[PDB]
Amino acid sequence: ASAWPEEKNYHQPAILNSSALRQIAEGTSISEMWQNDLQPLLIERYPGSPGSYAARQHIMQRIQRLQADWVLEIDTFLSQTPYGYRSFSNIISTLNPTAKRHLVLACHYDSKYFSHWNNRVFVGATDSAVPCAMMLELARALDKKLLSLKPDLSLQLIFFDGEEAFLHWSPQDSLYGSRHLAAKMASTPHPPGARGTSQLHGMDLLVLLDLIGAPNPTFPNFFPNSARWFERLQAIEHELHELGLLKDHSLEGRYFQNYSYGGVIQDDHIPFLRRGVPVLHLIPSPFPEVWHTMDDNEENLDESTIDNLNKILQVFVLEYLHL
Amino acid sequence: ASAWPEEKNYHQPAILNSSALRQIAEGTSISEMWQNDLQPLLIERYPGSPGSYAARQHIMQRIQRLQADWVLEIDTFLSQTPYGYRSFSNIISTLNPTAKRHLVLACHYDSKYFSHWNNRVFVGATDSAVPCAMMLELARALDKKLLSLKPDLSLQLIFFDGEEAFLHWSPQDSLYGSRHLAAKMASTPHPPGARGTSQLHGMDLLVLLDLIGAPNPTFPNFFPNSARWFERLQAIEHELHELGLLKDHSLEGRYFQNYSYGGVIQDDHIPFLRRGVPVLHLIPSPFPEVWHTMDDNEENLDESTIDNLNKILQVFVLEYLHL
Amino acid sequence: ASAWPEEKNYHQPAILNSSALRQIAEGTSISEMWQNDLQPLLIERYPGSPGSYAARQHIMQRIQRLQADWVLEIDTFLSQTPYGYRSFSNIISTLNPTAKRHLVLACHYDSKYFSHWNNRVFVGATDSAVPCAMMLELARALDKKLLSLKPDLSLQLIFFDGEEAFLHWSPQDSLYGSRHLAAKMASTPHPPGARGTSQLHGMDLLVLLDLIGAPNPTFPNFFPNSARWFERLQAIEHELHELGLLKDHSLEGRYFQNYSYGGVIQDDHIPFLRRGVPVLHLIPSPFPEVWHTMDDNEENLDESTIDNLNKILQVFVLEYLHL
Amino acid sequence: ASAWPEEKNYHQPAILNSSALRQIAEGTSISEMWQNDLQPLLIERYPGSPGSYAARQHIMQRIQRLQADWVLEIDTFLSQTPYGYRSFSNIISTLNPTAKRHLVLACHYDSKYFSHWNNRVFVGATDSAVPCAMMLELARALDKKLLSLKPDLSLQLIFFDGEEAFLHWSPQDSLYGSRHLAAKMASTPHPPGARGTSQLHGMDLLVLLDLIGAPNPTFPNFFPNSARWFERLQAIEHELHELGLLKDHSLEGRYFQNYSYGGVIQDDHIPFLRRGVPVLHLIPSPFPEVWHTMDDNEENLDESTIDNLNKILQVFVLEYLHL
Amino acid sequence: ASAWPEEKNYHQPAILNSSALRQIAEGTSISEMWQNDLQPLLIERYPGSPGSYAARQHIMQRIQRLQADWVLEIDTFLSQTPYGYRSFSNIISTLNPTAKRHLVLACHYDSKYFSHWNNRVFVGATDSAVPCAMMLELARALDKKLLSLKPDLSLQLIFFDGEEAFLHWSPQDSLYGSRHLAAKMASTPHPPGARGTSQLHGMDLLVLLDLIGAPNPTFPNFFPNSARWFERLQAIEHELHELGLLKDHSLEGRYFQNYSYGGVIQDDHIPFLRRGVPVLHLIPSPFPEVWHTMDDNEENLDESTIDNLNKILQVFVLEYLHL
Amino acid sequence: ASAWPEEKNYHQPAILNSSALRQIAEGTSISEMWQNDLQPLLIERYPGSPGSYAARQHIMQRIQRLQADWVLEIDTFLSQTPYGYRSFSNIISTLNPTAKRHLVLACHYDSKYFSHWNNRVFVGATDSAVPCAMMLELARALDKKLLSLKPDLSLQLIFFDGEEAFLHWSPQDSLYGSRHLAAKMASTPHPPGARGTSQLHGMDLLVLLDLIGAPNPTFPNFFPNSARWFERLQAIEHELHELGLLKDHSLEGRYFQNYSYGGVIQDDHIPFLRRGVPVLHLIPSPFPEVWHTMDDNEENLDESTIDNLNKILQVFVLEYLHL
Ligand SMILES: Nc1no[n+]([O-])c1C(=O)NCCc1c[nH]cn1
Ligand SMILES: Nc1no[n+]([O-])c1C(=O)NCCc1c[nH]cn1
Ligand SMILES: Nc1no[n+]([O-])c1C(=O)NCCc1c[nH]cn1
Ligand SMILES: Nc1no[n+]([O-])c1C(=O)NCCc1c[nH]cn1
Ligand SMILES: Nc1no[n+]([O-])c1C(=O)NCCc1c[nH]cn1
Ligand SMILES: Nc1no[n+]([O-])c1C(=O)NCCc1c[nH]cn1
Ligand SMILES: [Zn+2]
Ligand SMILES: [Zn+2]
Ligand SMILES: [Zn+2]
Ligand SMILES: [Zn+2]
Ligand SMILES: [Zn+2]
Ligand SMILES: [Zn+2]
Repeated sequence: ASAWPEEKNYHQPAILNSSALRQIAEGTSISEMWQNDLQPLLIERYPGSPGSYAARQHIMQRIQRLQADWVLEIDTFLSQTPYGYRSFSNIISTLNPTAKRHLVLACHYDSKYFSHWNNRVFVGATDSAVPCAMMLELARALDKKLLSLKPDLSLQLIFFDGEEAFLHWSPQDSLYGSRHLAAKMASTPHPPGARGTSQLHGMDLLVLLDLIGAPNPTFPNFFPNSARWFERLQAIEHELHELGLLKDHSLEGRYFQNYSYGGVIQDDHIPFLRRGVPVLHLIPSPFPEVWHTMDDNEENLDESTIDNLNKILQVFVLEYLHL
Repeated sequence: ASAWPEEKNYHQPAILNSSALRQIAEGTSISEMWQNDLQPLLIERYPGSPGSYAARQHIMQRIQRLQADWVLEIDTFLSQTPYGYRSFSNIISTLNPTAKRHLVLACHYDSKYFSHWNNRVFVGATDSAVPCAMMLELARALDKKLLSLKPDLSLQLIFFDGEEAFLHWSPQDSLYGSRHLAAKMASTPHPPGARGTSQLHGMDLLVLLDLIGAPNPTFPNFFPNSARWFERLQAIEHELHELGLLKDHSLEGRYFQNYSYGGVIQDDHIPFLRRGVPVLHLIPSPFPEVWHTMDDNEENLDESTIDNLNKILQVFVLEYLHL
Repeated sequence: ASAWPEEKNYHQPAILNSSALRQIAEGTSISEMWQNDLQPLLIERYPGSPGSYAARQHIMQRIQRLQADWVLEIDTFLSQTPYGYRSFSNIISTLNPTAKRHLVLACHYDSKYFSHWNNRVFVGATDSAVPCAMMLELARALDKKLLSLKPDLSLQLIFFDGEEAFLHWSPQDSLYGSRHLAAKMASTPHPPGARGTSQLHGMDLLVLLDLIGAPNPTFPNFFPNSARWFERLQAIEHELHELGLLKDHSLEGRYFQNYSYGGVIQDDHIPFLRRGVPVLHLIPSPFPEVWHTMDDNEENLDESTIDNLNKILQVFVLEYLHL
Repeated sequence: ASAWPEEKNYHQPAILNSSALRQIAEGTSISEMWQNDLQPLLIERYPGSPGSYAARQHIMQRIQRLQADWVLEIDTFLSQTPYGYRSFSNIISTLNPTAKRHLVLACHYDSKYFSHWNNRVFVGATDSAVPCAMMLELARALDKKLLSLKPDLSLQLIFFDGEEAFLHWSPQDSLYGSRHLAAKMASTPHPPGARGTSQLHGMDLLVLLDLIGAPNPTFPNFFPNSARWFERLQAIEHELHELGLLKDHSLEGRYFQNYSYGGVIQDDHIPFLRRGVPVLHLIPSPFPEVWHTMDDNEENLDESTIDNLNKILQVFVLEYLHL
Repeated sequence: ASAWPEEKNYHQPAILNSSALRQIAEGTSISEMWQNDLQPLLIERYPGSPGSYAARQHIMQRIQRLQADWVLEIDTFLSQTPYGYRSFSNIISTLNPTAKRHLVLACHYDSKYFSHWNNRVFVGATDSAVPCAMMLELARALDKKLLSLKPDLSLQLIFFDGEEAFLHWSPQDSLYGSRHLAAKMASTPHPPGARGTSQLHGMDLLVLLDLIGAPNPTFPNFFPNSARWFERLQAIEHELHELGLLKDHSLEGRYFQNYSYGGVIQDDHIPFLRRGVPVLHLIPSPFPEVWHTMDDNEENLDESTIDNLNKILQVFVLEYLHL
Repeated sequence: ASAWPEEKNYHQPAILNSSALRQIAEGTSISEMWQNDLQPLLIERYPGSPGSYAARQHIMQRIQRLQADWVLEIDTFLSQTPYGYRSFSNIISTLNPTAKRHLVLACHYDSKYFSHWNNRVFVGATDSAVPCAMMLELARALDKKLLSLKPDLSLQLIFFDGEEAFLHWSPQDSLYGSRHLAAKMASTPHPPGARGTSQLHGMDLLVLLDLIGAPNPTFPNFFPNSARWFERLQAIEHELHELGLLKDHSLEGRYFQNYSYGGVIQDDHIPFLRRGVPVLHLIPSPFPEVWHTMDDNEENLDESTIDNLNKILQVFVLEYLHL
């Protein structure tokens, strides 16, 4: 076989040190994200709606304005759903695509479909507009540090379409945009010209964000193939706490508790899991109280904890990429 | 699509108030149930046995003697099992079947098959004769309040046959009566003449009872699509406690702890789950100590906690139906 | 097992004799059928269309006007299709349903869906309005002889809905009304109270008619489990020829040639085949020239050969039922 | 739905007339094809071999030298086989890809893998190097007539890789390059921006060539969804015969006999069939005598009948495209 | 891979010559077989019956009395059927099992189960007691010639149990003894110690006999992977005819007509086919007139054609083994 | 059905008493095991490697030197994997195989395959060489007590091959040696001559050991069909603690906590679970810190806790067998 597609089982982080942490924390503006990155996404955006187009556009526009050589690829495809065949459009933003190994961050940008009620619309603030914004802010706050990319490894952002079901959650009505990109990736030579290494083999770890934005989340540690990376999150959250770099945060209310989760949760990682991609599944258990109700809006987001998680994740990424 | 089959995502309860609670509690006789409803069911009743006929008869007889317009329907069908094709008979008791939306309570009335041992027979007192009786007592205690039904919503009772395996638990040997009614329902126009709304779309929530009757149960909160309804149970159990309306009950031993359950349990809800029916799964974890042994009899039932749960469930129902 | 559900492997016909043949032939009016039974069905009648309702009504109305105790049952159900869940309605007309054994005749009354072209509509005259009419005329011509039913065996007519695909022929888009009645039957005790005999076990033979009405058909002999019954058709066609009871008919152009067919054809019999129901599949090979074009209309039907087949089938039925 | 993806059920040919036939026949050089198009392909070319690269290159080179705006696309992908994951490369040559409707010709360019025997190699002259060449010659002979394309319909050539099994014929070891392009096509918006029309909907008819080059072939008529197009082939073969435009040809030995084929043959059309693409399957029954032996070489090809079929197919194409 | 498991694609026969044919024909006694080999098998012998034991015993006893080093192996196993799990017992008789390559002859020795009718029992003379006897006589007539085995190739006899369905033909109720030996073989190192060659790889060709014993059979040529071997049968039948070595035989009624069979027949070869074992399927099309009726007895066998086929098959075997 | 294959639902232990415990504890030498049983297994031993042969040999050699009538059976088979078909070899050591009921202990002796890194090899000390040794020591320490076997019940050891995936964990790449022995067992008459009792029916309980050897394990209680047996382990661990028979052990750090595990873990028990075999799954949750890294070696094993578990398991076995 090829030498490099093992490089990840042994990859270790460049732990940052207090001077570094203080700057990463300095370099994220929850307020900037909240008005520049997230408020434009708090619209109805089910697949095929005009809001899917708006959101797609907004995401690329806010990436393009950055300096790093982000290579965007809209992957409009078709797939079968209750109401017939329909058009979806995953958004993929990659740095150094030539490269063999990528750390991937991901969420879904579609919003579940709901019939208007009481003249209220479902905009899906935790599920999953915040995660979209968190990934945009991360691309910004770290634009400079991420210029340094031109260890052959880099960063990819995936914003899946069609995470949600049109009707009722089932394996056949769900994960439209993930089930499709898993397969396409699984079947693409990587690097170009290989003859045994697919594009998953370059997927070092899939950090999937989902249902984030409520207060007092608890994130379980879901899979052992990635639990060492979960512990970094705990550590990163601890040190960021003892430096006074977090807001309204308590160690008695940490976000990353070493509580293991035997059971399963269906989500855009399965298509990549079952094919043995290592996964960090940053979805909370229990889900936000407002889950799948019209009350999942901006008013019920907690600024402080989106800010704390932003700071943690950005460190985790610089630490994974050695930056 | 049709307007009404969303009515349940937004349905909220008519919380009862202390004068109301005191009467619901006054209006259940654990002793009446135990001699009139449950003792006749503590017989061997595997599918096709004479005890299946006895139990079927007993259930209808005890319903018919009530005043509300309970419409009974025995749904004798056939399905394949290890030992060949066999005859099963789900029992379905419905109020206002014309109506579009139903809250459904359910258990299984078959008893697992066991070869007599030491001249002892398996009668399955927790699994699941008690749940049968709990649903009969609920129909009685609330007969009057349930006359008021002639918000288009009502109550259905399902007593599945063939929950248990004949040989060894497997997806192919199990859930005979549920796998069959799920499908039949899924394919029945509701309301009559519709052209897109099946009979599940009228299944507002499936409250499935199973393995109840032992002391000191703990019921986990299994699915988020129904966790708000689980919290009502906690609340209802709390208020009923602080009013002195419970027996031998301790808040340090509540039955409904906010302990989440990642993994899965196979049971008559799966056929209705996988098709996206919201489920409250009132089965305890851990299972009774006597589970699937000849020691699951009447002597090892705890009167007090069947009484406490009876009282809680009846409130939950009046609260769900606004009565 | 039960004794009787073998009765069919050994069932033999009461061959009719020239005086009898001459009367059956006397007793069918191709002209009556063509104006009373078939012309009302030459309308667009895809599932859910108003023409499905018209056709459904017309079929029952023309049965009800007969004397025999035809027991009609409309079996409106729901099932999943490309464009979503939809409503279908099989029509079932039975004589002596109490009885254990039935010879079943069947076709499909839906018409394939097509977008109007050149202001032309698909009415599906061979596929399958003629077979519908042929089964109505058979019920009429033999009304008297079929009064004699009150060997426990009788006659059933099935007119399936949703034979055709909405989009493109596939196992998932096809046979909506057959796949559903096969299963329901397979799971229904027969006789009522049995405990091992489904309702297929009473399905002695399924004579399925399809794509009939063109000139010069050739019907292959498809399955050995029913080839003895195919030979009766040949014989019945021969004797009816040598008696001068056929029109524009030639033995060098017989309809039932002992030409075997190795391959397979998908059609409403599969759901009943794969469950081991014996099948006579009266569909021609090759299909009419006009198959699935707007040219499959009334002008391109051949009166003479619909008349010849009508006469043959009616004999076959009286011969199978001993009448 | 969209109007145009029905355009094919009603599409009819522009029959050519004797002056036209004489020129198409004049315009094909069996000798040119045999030295310029086919002899370079009579090499071992299993997937991944150097001969796969040679053949791939040769095919594109011989297309590029033409005048029409052939748009080539090599679709290197990966898929699982007995011996592991491996790299395949379908070749796709399209004219007017912008357009909505395409008539597609196709064969496979891989050669079955065989361990050298007696110092002999399998080069697969009928299976399927000849069909490759026949499609190249067709692109040449008709280059001029095919310039006229800039009824929105055009022509596509597909040369699948991995038709053959590596080990033993099975659904899991076969059709690597077809099973993959069917799916990718099925999921691609066509035209770009559509939201219900895949790229199959533009696949008007799939004319698949395979196992051609032996003498005295007989081609059955496999599917009714395309039998009208098979009859054109018969007609085209007849008229070309009665004009003296064929060599060593006899009507008592026609190639296209109205002999129907009930059973099935597995081949690159299945992936496109099961998804309802209309298919003309030009594979003979029986297969060449030399099938899958080292004797399937150039010495055992019959020039005359490759020439006759070349002439017929080219007419069929001009007739389908109205040229 | 290993060199030898290709040896069969290129294996060719040692055609016998008139002096040889005359002796093979001299050396078979239809009368001996009919009283010594077949009459003991004309008993009810469904799986688990006492007749299965009788037949099993009879088969081994009649082999053991021979001189060649026949190594018998009864492969009693269990598998699931309608009426539950049941015990089957394939019989396997092998010469030179150490060896890598085997020509395999096979039939099934179970008889379909039928409830006695008119005090008549199903003994399955063509289906398949005759084929059993034909394989025993072949072992005898050629005992001497088959001593010569101690080209590493030899002969195996398989008599499957449970070919027939207990209830109704289906993929789940059928081929119990074949589906099981296919798998076991597929997973057994051959030769012992190999690490890639299963025991199928030593299965050079599977000659499966079934439904033989009626007059005027016609055997189609089913698969091209074995059609060269079918032609040997034609040839062998021709030469044996023109030598006056056949009885009541006519070339206008040959048994092996070059009539191809597109469709499929389910039978003990499928388990070995789908895994790419080359198959000669000696079952007639059409099936005997008496197929699956109580009339499939000894009185309706035709001595002459069992004798003619015996002679042909024995030649085919000596010709395949070079003896 | 047969009487005895229920004997296990009611089987209860012969609890040992302090004099007995002290001797079992006296009779295990962690030091002997560690040099005689385990150190020879700390080699690279993926399937087909020379180390698989070494380990296979070592296991049998160390059994054969014992006195009890251990009947060894190497079950070399073949099965499909990413890189092709490959050869595996389960090791099975049985006492009193004639007998109907067996308590089975098991682990896997293969080691996951890894490409050498930093000149380091994966030897899989917890996963699962220690469990191998623990089962050998158990056979030794109890050799004498296990002579007493000549309640028809005995002990079986299974050392599966191919537990691990070659590439990435999936249902298709995993459990090669278990998926194969489950099936073979499921289909073997037991006792020999039975006709309904497979060899699973003699599998009283499957105690599967895996990932053992690290400090401070926590073993959850996975299935209720075996939770009574898990409680024995707790009890046995408690009493062994309060007798001073354990080392470096704390009740605040017990190994068997009554912590239930809702979710699932894939492992050699599934093939036997899904077929309803009762399972005690002694794998810890969480997995060792060194899981699937080169750091899972001998240096990071904790002598004390392997010793404590050895002592506990040996008691559990004598207690299950009444010795
Ligand atoms: N349980 C569920 N019942 O319904 N759903 O959807 C469920 C679910 O688990 N969804 C996955 C998590 C999620 C939802 N939205 C975003 N992520
Ligand atoms: N685990 C199991 N192993 O076996 N079974 O049955 C199991 C099981 O989970 N059954 C479902 C719960 C139940 C049993 N009786 C009523 N409800
Ligand atoms: N081939 C086909 N390709 O498309 N279809 O539908 C096909 C087909 O075989 N249909 C079954 C026969 C039939 C059609 N209409 C009524 N009976
Ligand atoms: N039967 C077969 N047994 O093996 N195979 O491959 C078979 C087969 O049918 N292959 C499909 C036709 C073909 C072969 N080469 C090109 N086209
Ligand atoms: N068609 C059938 N319908 O029912 N069956 O069994 C059928 C069948 O094809 N059986 C296979 C051939 C056979 C039967 N007996 C021995 N060989
Ligand atoms: N999760 C996993 N992700 O990858 N694997 O293998 C996983 C796993 O669960 N393996 C089963 C436990 C095991 C491993 N080695 C021995 N037992
Ligand atoms: Zn959501
Ligand atoms: Zn139970
Ligand atoms: Zn049609
Ligand atoms: Zn080929
Ligand atoms: Zn048979
Ligand atoms: Zn492992």
